[PDB]
Amino acid sequence: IFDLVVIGAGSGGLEAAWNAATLYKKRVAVIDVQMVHGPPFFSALGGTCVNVGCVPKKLMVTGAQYMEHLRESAGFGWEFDRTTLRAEWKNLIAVKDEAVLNINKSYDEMFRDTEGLEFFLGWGSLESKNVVNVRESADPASAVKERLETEHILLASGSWPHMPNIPGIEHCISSNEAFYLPEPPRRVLTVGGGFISVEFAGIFNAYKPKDGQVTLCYRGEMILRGFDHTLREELTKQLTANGIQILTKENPAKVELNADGSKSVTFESGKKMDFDLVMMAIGRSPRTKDLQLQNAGVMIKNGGVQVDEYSRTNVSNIYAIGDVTNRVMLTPVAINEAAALVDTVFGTTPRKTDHTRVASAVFSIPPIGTCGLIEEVASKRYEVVAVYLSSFTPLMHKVSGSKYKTFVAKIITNHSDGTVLGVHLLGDNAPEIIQGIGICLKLNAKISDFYNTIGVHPTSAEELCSMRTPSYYYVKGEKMEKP
Amino acid sequence: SKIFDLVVIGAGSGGLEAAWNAATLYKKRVAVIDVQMVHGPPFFSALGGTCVNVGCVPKKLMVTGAQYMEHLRESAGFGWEFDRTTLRAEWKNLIAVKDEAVLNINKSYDEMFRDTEGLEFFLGWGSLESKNVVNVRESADPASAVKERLETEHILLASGSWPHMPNIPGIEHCISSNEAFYLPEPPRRVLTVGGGFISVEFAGIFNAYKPKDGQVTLCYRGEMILRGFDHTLREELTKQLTANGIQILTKENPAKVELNADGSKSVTFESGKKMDFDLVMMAIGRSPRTKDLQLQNAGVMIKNGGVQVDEYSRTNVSNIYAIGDVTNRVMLTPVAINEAAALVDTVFGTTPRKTDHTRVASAVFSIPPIGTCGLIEEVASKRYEVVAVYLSSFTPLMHKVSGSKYKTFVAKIITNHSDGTVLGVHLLGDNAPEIIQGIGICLKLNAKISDFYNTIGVHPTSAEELCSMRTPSYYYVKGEKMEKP
Ligand SMILES: Cc1cc2nc3c(=O)[nH]c(=O)nc-3n(C[C@H](O)[C@H](O)[C@H](O)COP(=O)(O)OP(=O)(O)OC[C@H]3O[C@@H](n4cnc5c(N)ncnc54)[C@H](O)[C@@H]3O)c2cc1C
Ligand SMILES: Cc1cc2nc3c(=O)[nH]c(=O)nc-3n(C[C@H](O)[C@H](O)[C@H](O)COP(=O)(O)OP(=O)(O)OC[C@H]3O[C@@H](n4cnc5c(N)ncnc54)[C@H](O)[C@@H]3O)c2cc1C
Repeated sequence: IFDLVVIGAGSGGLEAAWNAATLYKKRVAVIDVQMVHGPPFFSALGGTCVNVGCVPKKLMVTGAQYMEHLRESAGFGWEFDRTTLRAEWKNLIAVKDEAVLNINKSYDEMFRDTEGLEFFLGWGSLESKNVVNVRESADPASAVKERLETEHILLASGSWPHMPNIPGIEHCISSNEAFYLPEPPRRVLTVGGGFISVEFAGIFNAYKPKDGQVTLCYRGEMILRGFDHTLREELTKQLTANGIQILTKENPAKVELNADGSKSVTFESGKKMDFDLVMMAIGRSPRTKDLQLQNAGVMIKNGGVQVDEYSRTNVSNIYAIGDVTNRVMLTPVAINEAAALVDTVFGTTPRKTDHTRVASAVFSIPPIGTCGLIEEVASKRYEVVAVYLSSFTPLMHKVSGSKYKTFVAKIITNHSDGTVLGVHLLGDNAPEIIQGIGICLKLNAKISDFYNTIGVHPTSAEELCSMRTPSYYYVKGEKMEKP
Repeated sequence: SKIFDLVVIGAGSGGLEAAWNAATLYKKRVAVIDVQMVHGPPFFSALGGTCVNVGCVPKKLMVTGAQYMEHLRESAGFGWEFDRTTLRAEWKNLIAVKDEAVLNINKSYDEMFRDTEGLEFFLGWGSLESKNVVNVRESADPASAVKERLETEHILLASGSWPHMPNIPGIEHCISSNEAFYLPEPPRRVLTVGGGFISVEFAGIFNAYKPKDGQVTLCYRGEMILRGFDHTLREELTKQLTANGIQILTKENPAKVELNADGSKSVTFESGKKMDFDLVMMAIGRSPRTKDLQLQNAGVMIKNGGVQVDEYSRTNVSNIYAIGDVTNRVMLTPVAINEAAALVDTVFGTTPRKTDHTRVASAVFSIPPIGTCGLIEEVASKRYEVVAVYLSSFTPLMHKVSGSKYKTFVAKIITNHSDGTVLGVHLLGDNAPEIIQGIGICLKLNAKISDFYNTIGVHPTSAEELCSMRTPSYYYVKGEKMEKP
C-alpha cells in the first residue's frame, strides 16, 4: 500500500519523502510524534533543527550578539542612556516560538497539498521487514493507531541528548528544555565542551540578570575537542573576556536541590557550587530503542544503525540516514544523504554522500567556521604539512573597544603539492566566510590558488588570500621551522 | 652610472607595495615621493595613499558606524529595550576616532621608511624633468623650487586618481568625498550627485548620522543607480535604500548650484526642478592624476585620461612604468597592489608577471551591502551564445523578526550554459562582502555550477543558498531571454 515509509519527519526524513513523491512519483508515508514544537516531546514535524536545533538556536544567538553591538556602538559615536538597557528573555522566546510555529504549519500544508505524501501522527516501529506500526506511545504495547505495509523503510529518527546517571540528574535539563525556559537563570552551569554548551553559554551570558554568572564546565582540558587548538585557546580567552567562567577538568558528581529551589552541585574534585539551572550538554545519542529494530534484524553498531556508504543497512528493504547513523550530525549532511538514498533506490544512478571536507560553524560569540583537517590528524596522515597562521585584531575592534577580539585564520596544507587540507577561522562572520572555502576544498584548491586570488578590501576574508609563507611545518609528525 | 634604481611617484597602495618589494626582495635603492606625511587638508592624501587616507579604511569605519543605526533599531525585535528617546549619533566622535586610526597608519609607514635601508621617502610634488631625472618640488606648480633632483634608471608612476568635478555653474559650492571626511558636523539636507559606489556609500553614512529633520537625497542623471552592476541588485538596492529614508532622484541632472543668503545651496536641475540643501557632494567619477607629472618631458602617452600601459604595466617609453588608478584599468586597492608586485618581479626579477584583471571580486559597502565577482548577464549574453541565470531571493529569518522585512537577500549566479562554468556571482544583503571572497577563489578555479550545488552547505547561513541553486530561472540564447516550457 505504500512504497516508502519514513520513520522521522526531520531534516533527512522530509527531504527524502519530498524528493521521492515529487521526483520519482512513488507514494510515501512519514511518521512523527508531534505536529507543532514544544513539550512533551519537543521535536515535531520539521525535526530537531527546525524545532529545538539550528533555527531557534540561530535566532537566540543573533539576539545575544546585540549585547555586543549595543556596547560597541559607543566607539563609533552612538550615545544613549545605557542605564535603561534591559534584555527581555520572554520577548525573544515569544518571537522564536512564532518563527518555529510558522515552519511547522508550513510543513503541514506541504502534506495537505502534495499528492502521494501522507503524514501519520504517532510513534513508528518495525513489526517486520515490510510492516511499520504507528502506535500511540513509545511503549510497544500501546494501541496500534495505523499499520502500514511498505515496499521500503527509511529510518530517520535522529538523536536525543545523553543525560549521565549521576545522583540528582532529575534536577538538570538538556538543550530541549533550555528553549522553553520561562525566564533567564541568574547562575547557570552548562556542562559539556561541545558546540551546544558553548553556544548556550553565549546566549545565557547575554540575557542574564544583573548579578548573573554563566559557568561552563568540561571534564577535558580545553573546550571544543575536535577543533583546531589555536581556535580552542583563543575562543576560551574571548569567552572568559566576556564574563563566562570556564572550569576545565571539572565534572559534576551530584546535584541536589537546596531549600531555595537552587541546586548544589558537587564536582568530582570535591568542589561545591550553587546554580539556579544546570544544563547537561554532554552528548547526543542515536534514538534507536523505540524503533524495535530487532523485529526486522536491523543491525546497530556503536549506538547507531549500521549502514554502508550508500545508507543501506543489512536488511535490503530498510535504509537509515541522518543522526541515527552517527556519521556527521549536521542538517545539510542529513539532507544530502536523504537525496543520495532516494536516488540510489528509486533512481537510476547510485549516489552516496561525501562526508569529508564538510564545512561547519560554531555560533559562539565570536563564531567559528571550519572546513577540512586539523593539523593533529593532518600530520598523522601526511609526511610534510605546512601551517599558515594569521591572527590580528580587526580595525573595527580597535575602534569599538573590544580589543580582545582577535580574528584567527589558519590554513593547513600538504606541503608536498600545496593542497589545502583545512581552513579554520575564529571571528565575526566566520560561518559566512567558510562556505566559499568549502567549495574550494571540494575543487582541491592549492595554497597558490588562495594567494593568487585578489582580495576584497576591506574585509576579514581577504586575509585568506594574503597568507603566502608557512609559520611552521610538521615533518613526520615533528614540528619544524625554517631558520 | 647614477644613483636610484627606481623612483616611485606616489606612496599609495601600489607605490608602497612596489617600493617595499624592490628594496627588500631585490635589494634595490628606491626613492618614493608623496605630497604629505599625514592625512588631511590641504592635499588630503598623504603617505599611504587614497585608500588609507581618504578611501577604503576611513569609509569602512564610517559605514560600520552607520550600520549601528540598523543594529540599535533591530535589537528591539529580539527583546532589547532602552530609552530610545535618548539615542543620538555623535558625528564628531566618529571623525575623531577615524582620524586617530588613519594617523596611526600614517605613522607606521613613516617608521617603515626609517627602518628600511635603501628605501627613501621625499616629501614634495614629483614630476619628470626627462625620462631618467625626477624633480621633487615644493608645489604642483612646475616653476616652484626644486627641492630634490633624483637621477634614476627606472620610474614608476603611481599617482592615483582625483575627484572629477563637472564644469557646471556653481561647482565651487559643492564638495567631493575628500572634504566629506573632515566635515565638522553632519549635513541636515545633503545631496550626493552620482549613482556610483562612492555616492551610494556616503548616502548611507549621512543617513545614519543626519540630524533631526535631516534628509539625504541621491540624484543620478541616468535611469538607476550603480550602472555597471547587476540589474536585480540595482533595482533591489534602490528599494532598500528608499525604504530606509534616502530619497533617490533618478533622471535628474544638476544645471547650476547657487549659494543662498543664509548659506544653503539651491540646486536647479535641467528639468526646472529646484531644491535647497546644506551640503552638495559631487561623486560623479574619479580621473587619473597625470597633469602635474609633466609626462611630455619623457614622451609618455596618455590614452583616454590615463597613462597608457601594456599588460605588464610598461608605458610606451622604456624604463618608465605605471600602475594603479593612473592607468585607468580597475580602480581598486588590491588590484594596484597586485600590479605593483607583478611589475617589480618583471623588471628586477627573472620571470615576467602580469595581473589578471578578469574575475576580480569587489564590494559596495552600501547598507545593505553588495558583493560581486565576474560578469553581469548583459555582457555575458553578448559574449556567450547560451547563458543560464540562477536567481534566488529570500528574507533572512533574522529580518523576518527584526522588523526589517524589506531586507531581501538576493543571490544570483550566471553561467556559460554550454559547459556550466560560472561566469559571475552577484549578492545583495548582510555580509555579502565577506561571502564573495571565497567565491572569488572559485571563479579563479573555473568552478562549474555543479561544483557549487554539490558542496554541502553550512546551516544556518545566507551563503549556503549559493549551494542550493540547481535550476536556471531563465536563459539568454544569442542575447534573447528564453525559458524552458
Ligand atoms: C541544540 C542543537 C543545535 C544544532 N545546531 C545545528 C546547526 O546550527 N547546524 C546544523 O547543521 N545542525 C545542527 N544541529 C544538528 C541537526 O539538528 C541534526 O543533525 C539534524 O536535525 C538531523 O536530522 P535527522 O533527519 O537526522 O533527524 P531530526 O531532525 O532529528 O528528525 C528526527 C525525527 O524523528 C522523530 N522520531 C524519533 N523517533 C521516532 C519514532 N520512532 N516515531 C516517530 N517519530 C520519531 C523525531 O521526533 C524527529 O522530529 C543541532 C542540534 C541541536 C540539538
Ligand atoms: C572614497 C573612496 C572609497 C574607496 N573605497 C575603496 C574600497 O573600499 N576598496 C577598494 O579596494 N578601493 C577603494 N577605493 C579606491 C582605492 O583607494 C584606490 O583604487 C587606490 O588607492 C589606488 O592606489 P594607487 O596606488 O593607484 O594610488 P593612491 O593610493 O591613490 O596613491 C596616490 C598617491 O599619489 C600622491 N601624489 C599624486 N600626485 C603626486 C605627485 N605629482 N607627486 C607626489 N605624490 C603625488 C597622493 O598624494 C597619493 O597619496 C576607494 C576610493 C575612494 C576615493
